[PDB]
Amino acid sequence: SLDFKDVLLRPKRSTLKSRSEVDLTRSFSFRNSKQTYSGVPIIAANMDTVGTFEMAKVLCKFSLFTAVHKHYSLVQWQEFAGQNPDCLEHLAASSGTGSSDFEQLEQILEAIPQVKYICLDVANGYSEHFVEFVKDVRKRFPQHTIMAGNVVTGEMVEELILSGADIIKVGIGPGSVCTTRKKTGVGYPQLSAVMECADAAHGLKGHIISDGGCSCPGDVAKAFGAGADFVMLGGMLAGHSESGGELIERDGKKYKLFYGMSSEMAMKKYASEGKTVEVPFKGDVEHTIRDILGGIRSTCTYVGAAKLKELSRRTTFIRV
Amino acid sequence: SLDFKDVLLRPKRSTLEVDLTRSFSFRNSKQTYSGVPIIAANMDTVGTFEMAKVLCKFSLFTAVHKHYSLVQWQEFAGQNPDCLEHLAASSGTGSSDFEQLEQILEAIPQVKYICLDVANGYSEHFVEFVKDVRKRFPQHTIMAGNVVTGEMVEELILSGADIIKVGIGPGSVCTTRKKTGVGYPQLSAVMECADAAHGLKGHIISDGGCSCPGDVAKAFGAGADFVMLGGMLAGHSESGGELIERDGKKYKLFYGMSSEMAMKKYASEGKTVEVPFKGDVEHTIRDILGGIRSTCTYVGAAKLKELSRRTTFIRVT
Amino acid sequence: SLDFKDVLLRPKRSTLEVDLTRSFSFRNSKQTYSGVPIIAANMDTVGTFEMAKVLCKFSLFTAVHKHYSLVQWQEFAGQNPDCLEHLAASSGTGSSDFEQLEQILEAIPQVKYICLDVANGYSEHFVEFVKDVRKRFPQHTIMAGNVVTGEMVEELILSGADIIKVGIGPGSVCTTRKKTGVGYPQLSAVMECADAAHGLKGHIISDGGCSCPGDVAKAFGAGADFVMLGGMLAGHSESGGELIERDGKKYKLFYGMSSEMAMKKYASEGKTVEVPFKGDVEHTIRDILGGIRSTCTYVGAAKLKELSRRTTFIRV
Amino acid sequence: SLDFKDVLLRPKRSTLKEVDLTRSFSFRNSKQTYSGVPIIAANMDTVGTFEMAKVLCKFSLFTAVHKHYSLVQWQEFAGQNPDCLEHLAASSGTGSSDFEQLEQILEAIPQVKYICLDVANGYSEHFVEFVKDVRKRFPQHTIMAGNVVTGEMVEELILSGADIIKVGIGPGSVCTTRKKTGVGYPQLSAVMECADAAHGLKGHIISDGGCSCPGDVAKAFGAGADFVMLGGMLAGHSESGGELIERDGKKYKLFYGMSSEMAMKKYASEGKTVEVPFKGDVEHTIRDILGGIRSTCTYVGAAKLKELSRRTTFIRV
Ligand SMILES: O=c1[nH]cnc2c1ncn2[C@@H]1O[C@H](COP(=O)(O)O)[C@@H](O)[C@H]1O
Ligand SMILES: O=c1[nH]cnc2c1ncn2[C@@H]1O[C@H](COP(=O)(O)O)[C@@H](O)[C@H]1O
Ligand SMILES: O=c1[nH]cnc2c1ncn2[C@@H]1O[C@H](COP(=O)(O)O)[C@@H](O)[C@H]1O
Ligand SMILES: O=c1[nH]cnc2c1ncn2[C@@H]1O[C@H](COP(=O)(O)O)[C@@H](O)[C@H]1O
Repeated sequence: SLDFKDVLLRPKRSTLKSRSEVDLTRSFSFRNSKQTYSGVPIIAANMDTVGTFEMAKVLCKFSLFTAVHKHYSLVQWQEFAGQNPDCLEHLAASSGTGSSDFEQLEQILEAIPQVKYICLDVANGYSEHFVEFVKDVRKRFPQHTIMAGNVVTGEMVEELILSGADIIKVGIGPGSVCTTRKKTGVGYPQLSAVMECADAAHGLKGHIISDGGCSCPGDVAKAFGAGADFVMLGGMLAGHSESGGELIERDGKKYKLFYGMSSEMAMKKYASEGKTVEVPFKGDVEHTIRDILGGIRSTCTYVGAAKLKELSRRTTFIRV
Repeated sequence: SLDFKDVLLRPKRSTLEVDLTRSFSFRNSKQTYSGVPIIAANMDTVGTFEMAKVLCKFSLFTAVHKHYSLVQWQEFAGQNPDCLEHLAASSGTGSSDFEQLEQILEAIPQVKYICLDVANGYSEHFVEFVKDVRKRFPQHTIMAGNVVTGEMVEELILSGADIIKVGIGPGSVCTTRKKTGVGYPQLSAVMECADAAHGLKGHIISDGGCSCPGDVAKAFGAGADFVMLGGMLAGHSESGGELIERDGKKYKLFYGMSSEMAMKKYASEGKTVEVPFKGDVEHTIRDILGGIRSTCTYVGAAKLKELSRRTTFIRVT
Repeated sequence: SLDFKDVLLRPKRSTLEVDLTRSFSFRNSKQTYSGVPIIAANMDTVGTFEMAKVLCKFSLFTAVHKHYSLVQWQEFAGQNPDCLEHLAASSGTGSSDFEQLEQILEAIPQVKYICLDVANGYSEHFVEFVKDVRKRFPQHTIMAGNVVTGEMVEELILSGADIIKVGIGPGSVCTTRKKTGVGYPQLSAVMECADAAHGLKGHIISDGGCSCPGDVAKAFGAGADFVMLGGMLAGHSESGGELIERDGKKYKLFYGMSSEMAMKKYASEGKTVEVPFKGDVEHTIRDILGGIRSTCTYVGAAKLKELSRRTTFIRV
Repeated sequence: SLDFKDVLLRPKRSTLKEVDLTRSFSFRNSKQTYSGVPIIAANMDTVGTFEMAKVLCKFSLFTAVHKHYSLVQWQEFAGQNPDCLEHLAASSGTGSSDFEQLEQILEAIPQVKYICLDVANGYSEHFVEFVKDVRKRFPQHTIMAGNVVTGEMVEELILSGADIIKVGIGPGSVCTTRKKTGVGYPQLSAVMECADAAHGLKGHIISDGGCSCPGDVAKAFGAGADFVMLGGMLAGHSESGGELIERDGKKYKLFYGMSSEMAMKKYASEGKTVEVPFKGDVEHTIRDILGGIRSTCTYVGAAKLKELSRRTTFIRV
């Protein structure tokens, strides 16, 4: 039963030249969509304060991915797509299982053919209703790569991949502004979740996202080390200029709101399993991305992985 | 050796409103119960008639504290005939306590539950008290505690108790563990005592140590039939404890029944805290029930009766 | 590797006021004891004459600190003849300490207990000192320490000590552990050493690390014959240490006997704290005994002698 | 997986009757001989100073001098302080510029007979080959090389020419390696493993980082470290570098990681900056560390530091 804080990665003998030699790009072929991916497999979360068009514009420059939140209008999308044609390939449109959610998703995907990824997102990915929903989206968009979640165990990973999802989002309760564990007692240690879900998905030639619980670049590296194909970040990317969330200047300091998508704040804006925080303002996100990628490059260097693809193979966890 | 904090519930494949009601048939009293098996503690700041009136609307249970007068009881009962079915009158082992109790149960036949409550449920003296109350009130359902191990749960049920209160030292204003070194991790206590009670077709209350709706779910998931709450229900309009406005903030006193504050009022194993004021308890009750419904949904339980069967605990650091 | 915080006592079925008195017969001095076997530590802020006067009224014991003149002792004895039966005169090693001790014992024959106390009870030098004291005072009961393991308990008892003082590094104002890395978890120390002592019909004092009555209970439950308290008795009226009123609050100094503060007063392995003022020690003694009585009640012990017998520890 | 906090040393019977903290070593590859008290001031720019070297020499301690002195500053120091040169190392990373600077120092100051080759990652084949090259170039100088945390790499570095292997990745007080990269190793375990590896080849190790009190230094020696290197414990003194800052009525000194942004700016981060309350003259700190370790030796029955690891039994806490 391992969380990120329970482990370190062992350094290992390497034959690398320097650490500039390290390639964080991955190449993936998705099981069901048959589509191909090339990029740095870190994803801005589809939270309304994180998965913003402003976030996507910066992250595109580092070949990072954005799961866009589900509170932009079609006109907002078409304006963005018009102005930022070269930002559309590492971008996903998001939906819950609502008929209204699905409608809106369908209009974006019709209006903006360059968007080739769908993020289907529920708190409880273990319901039959979500499984059937994944199957239907798969029937409606056979060439769109589907991310689906969330779950924390292998049986549910297999079933979602066999139902038509390409990439399974892994994490229940680990998120920085999540209160699922306190309100319900349900969840799963994230690193253990990733290890189990990674094996289960890879057995079927599918993929996973480690979604939530990362608070430093070291955690991101551990999740990749444990076999995650992608890592999704909320709190690390909140509080930047490009982030959503109200700017609040009080008592001589600057803060940004950050809140869970099932917080009372979110539910009012548009039973609670999320909370609100005020994050000290962080400035521009590009400095944060550079820190994250630098940290992972060094991890690779320490374990002798010349490419991120080699990281999980070269990873031996030490229990602390 | 587990506390609530040592575990998470594993989510499970479901095919599914969750029904949080339970139906019980009590081994010794032979009476039946239907309701939401969450109980307001018989603390003087929690088990109040004002608490009872709201909890009734949600079909929750109130163990009333032992510091109301007969006139006060008679008053409440005459104006609130429909709260009476999910109410227990409480007593310690005292002569005076038993007398107060008897007067209440005589004058208010609608009260069909008795909460017999001492800090140390392991004393022969307490065992003999339970027997005496079972003789006196053959048709009343008896809750009796507290204990933390199976052999004592067995002994108490065979002595006539229907429902055993489980917990020594986990409570939010309890100081037993610091004062005496005595106690038992609550989750382990519940698991063990639940197996013991259920072997005799009896029942248990997880009494103490819940500070969030997830804890309540873990107690139920571990096999508790009922969960008893003090701290989570303290601090509301309906709660007792003086309202204190200081430094532009509002607080409510909450204190252990063996605290120096309680003893003065009416050797210490309880403390006093000031709780920031919480407003109406109704909103807390919804938050709790909403939490537990979601637990049920996550593990594929259509009703609370299924939760323990569908619970697989995951050990967390 | 257990500390007090690592365990709880399991309650047990009972058929029961609890007697906190114990009777002991000492292996080497051949003397007998009846009393409540909680001891005030021989720290200059705790093992005071004022502390002894209160503790006597509850039949508790006082290991007097080693920084009173003989004239001070003579005056206390003259004025307080009934407070002398549960008192020890304390000493470190070396000529001057031995000489002081002798003078006190000679002047005040009612003092029948000797507390021999060094940081490291594992040295040959200490063993030989225990031997000398025993030979000089063959009817005095000897407390000697400190140690944490069974081989050393045995050697000290065979060298002539009656009661072995157990604990290295657990004290609230001790810094041995940070300074030297040396020590031993106190509860495991107690269990091990008690078995060693009791095999020779000797006795132990659990010395250090109790910060609440539950801790005292655990120490006895693990088989400690006596429990010695410093920090729990510091900060009272009867305690030494300067009363300091500052920022509208009252504090008392409390400090390790190897703190720079102590060394200066008369290589540090102790520290200084300021303890909020606690008032009269009487109320604290009652809270302590009240808590231990309730432990006995929870486990079915009618007498303190029955507590280790009826103790089952739960790892928490 | 052990850290210094996870253990205590068991006391033991002794017949001692002051403890000698001097050691003598004969180095595997350089064939040179050492005698002194084997505690080393780290080669951080705030710790490995000429002013530090001057005080530490009085106690027979060792200084790994930082990389940011000029050639004239070295030559001035050596001219004015001929008696300090026996117990210092000149330092270098693997960059062309570092190594050149070092060559110039060794050419100017023939009394400097120790070299400290110091990278964050001693596991690279690039570092291994650089060690071989420095050994070829300076066959009579004693070479300290690191950092690593496992035996295979200790052996390889020793076989490649290094005399003394610097052990520790991530434990340092102002290191952020573990947060930025997830990479590391518990320091006590690293020391035990690496000491065994080194000693089997007749080499030696330095436990580098993670000591915050004398007890930690004693534990590292007790685990088999030949030397212990200190950054944090020596920061914040008069003799230390770092700016003296008087603010809010108090005195502080900067202390920062050599891969911190502060250090990089000054001359992708894996170190941080702190302000350490000013400690005064380092001599009193040195007396406290030595007194602590002498006292550990006394408790375990070691007349001499050379006997400590042999008399050490760790108890897990
Ligand atoms: O209200 C919520 N409740 C529980 N989890 C949430 C909520 N909102 C967002 N999350 C999850 O937390 C993730 C971000 O985790 P973080 O990086 O630790 O902040 C998102 O990708 C979601 O999966
Ligand atoms: O004074 C006391 N000392 C120890 N436990 C107490 C005291 N008063 C009430 N309790 C217990 O604590 C429970 C409430 O626990 P809570 O929900 O954690 O606050 C009550 O139902 C009692 O079993
Ligand atoms: O300076 C010292 N260093 C280490 N231990 C000390 C020192 N002074 C007193 N002690 C011990 O601490 C014990 C009291 O511990 P306490 O009850 O935890 O405060 C005394 O009985 C001594 O054994
Ligand atoms: O920027 C840094 N990042 C990581 N480790 C560092 C850095 N700077 C110095 N160190 C290490 O930390 C050691 C000192 O550790 P300390 O004694 O715990 O302060 C040095 O000898 C280096 O090995």
